[PDB]
This record gives sequence, C-alpha cells and structure tokens, in this order.
Amino acid sequence: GLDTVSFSTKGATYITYVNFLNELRVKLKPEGNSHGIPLLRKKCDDPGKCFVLVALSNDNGQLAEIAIDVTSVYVVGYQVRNRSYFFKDAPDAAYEGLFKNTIKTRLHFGGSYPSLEGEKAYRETTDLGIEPLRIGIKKLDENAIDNYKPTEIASSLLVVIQMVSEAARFTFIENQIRNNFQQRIRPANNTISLENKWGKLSFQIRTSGANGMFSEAVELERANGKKYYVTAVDQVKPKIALLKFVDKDPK
Ligand SMILES: *[C@@H]1O[C@H](CO)[C@@H](O)[C@H](O)[C@H]1NC(C)=O
Repeated sequence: GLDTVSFSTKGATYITYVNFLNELRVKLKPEGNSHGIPLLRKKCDDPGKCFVLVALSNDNGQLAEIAIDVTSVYVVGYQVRNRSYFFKDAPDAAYEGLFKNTIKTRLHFGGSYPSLEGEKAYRETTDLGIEPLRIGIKKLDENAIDNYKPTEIASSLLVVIQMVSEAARFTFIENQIRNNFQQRIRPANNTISLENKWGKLSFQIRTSGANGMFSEAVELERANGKKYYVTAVDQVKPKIALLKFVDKDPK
C-alpha cells in the first residue's frame, strides 16, 4: 500500500522534472517542519507504507521501479522486469517486504557514496542530466539478469540517487539539474558538500532556537572547493526542500 510517482524521459522537460520532484516531496509525507522547512518522519518501520515507488521509464519503454525510504529519501532497491535488486545494506524488513513476486537478489555493494566508489562510480566523474538518466534506466533493465555487471548498476544508481533522492532533498541540486536538463553536467564541490552534509544541516536546523543559530557551524564548499561555514538556518534555507529528522548530532 505504497504511494507511487512516475517520471518518463520521453518528451521530458525541465518542467515535467520539477513537477515530478514536487509530487515526490508531497508523497514522502513529511510531518511538521523546522523553521518552515518540511521535516521528514522520524520513524516508519512498516515496509508496507514506508516506501514511495518511483517508476522511471525511458523513451524505449524500459522501466525501473525505485523504492525510496520516506524517512531518508534514499534508494534501497529496485525492480526491473521480474527481478529486484537491493543494496547490500538494505534492512531485512525492506528486503523481505518490498517487490514481492520477483526473483530477488542482494547486491554485493552498499548504496553509500563511498560504497558506490568501490564499484567505480564516482560523483565527480558521473554525468547527470536527461540523457544520463535515459542511459541509466536502460542499463538497469539490460542488467536484469543473473550475470549482471555491478559497475553498470552502480553508475546507473548513482545517477538515479542524485537526480531523484538528492534533488528531492535540495532545491539547490534540483535547480542545478533544472537549468542543465538537456545537458550533461557533473556535480561540483558545492553540490557534493551539500549532499554530504544533509544530515548535519538537518540536525543543526531542527535543534536551533527561534534565532536560527546553529550550536555548531556546518562546513560546506563553493564550486571551486573553497570552504565556508553555515552558522544559521537562513543561510541555507533557500537550498533545502526537506529536512531529515536527526536525533543526535551526526558525525
Ligand atoms: C573542486 O575544486 C577544484 C579546484 O580547487 C577542482 O579542480 C575540482 O574539480 C572541484 N571538484 C569538483 C567535483 O567540482
């Protein structure tokens, strides 16, 4: 009994992409907010209503259905044809509860960025855009076999994770893609540092008082790599679409 959201690359435009992200943001059903920013649910154990299925299909009709966690917006696994694949670190409840009636497989790598790098998929060298998305979908479908190529699945999921999960979390990433939609771009140091700091930013924002002052500054980077520190909500609020509910200071 999960919510579902679709995104087709056929005839896709920067507008269909943005509308898709906002539909996803709604279906993740955040509860409450912190300083006006929607706050994702803290806990949601039941696999039967704690995942949103994103149906990604390309011009050729190839389909990949991605399961996205409603508390973290992270990809835990996906279904292609009559097969399903899960990251090595997907919890047991999710592995058993999702994509029933499929031939199930647990991947030999995790979904974290450093785990994906282990499979040769690096954010710095992975193109993002509508074409990279079409190719990623294609590759996930092509690898719906026993002897699948982990490097292809890893790079394809890296594209999906950033264009869906990270873009849904950050209006900044959403817009880097929105105005480069028909092109191929690779995230710079600013995008990468934002992605890396979603949990820390979420914690400092949620635990701040009415003045929005962070108890501890969060380090981010400009495109060129120059470091800067976020010390207040207002400094980063226009860049965030969803906040993770973080209990204790992450690190
Ligand atoms: C970060 O900035 C450096 C310049 O200091 C640049 O060479 C590098 O490519 C940047 N990294 C990314 C992924 O943008």
